[PDB]
Amino acid sequence: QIPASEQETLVRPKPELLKLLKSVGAQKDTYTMKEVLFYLGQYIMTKRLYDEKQQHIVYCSNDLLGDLFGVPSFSVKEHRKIYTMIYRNLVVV
Ligand SMILES: Cc1cccc(-c2nc(C(=O)O)c(-c3cccc(Cl)c3)n2-c2cc(Cl)ccc2C)c1
Repeated sequence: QIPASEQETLVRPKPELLKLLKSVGAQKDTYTMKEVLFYLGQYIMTKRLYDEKQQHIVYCSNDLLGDLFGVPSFSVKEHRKIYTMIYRNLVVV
């Protein structure tokens, strides 16, 4: 969906995103957009933030993810919206 070169962007997470990344096994200061996404996805799976019936819907209010994204819920299919929500929380290198 999102172009591969955008997927390959080297990025440095701001402290709060780094913190969520590191609670799901992350061990570095510098990441590609791809690695950020994997780890955020692992967070969502571990914490079971998805709707049982419609599993592409995520609920993230009163949660670190909520703090980062600025929305209470979203569909995981709207990639451009997710990328926009991610970009707020990092520095492109
Ligand atoms: C319910 C749940 C748990 C874990 C991952 C996902 C899930 N399913 C898909 C998908 O595309 O089908 C995606 C996805 C993949 C590539 C880019 C973007 Cl922006 C999102 N994700 C996904 C969603 C978020 Cl918010 C963060 C990371 C991933 C990997 C959904």
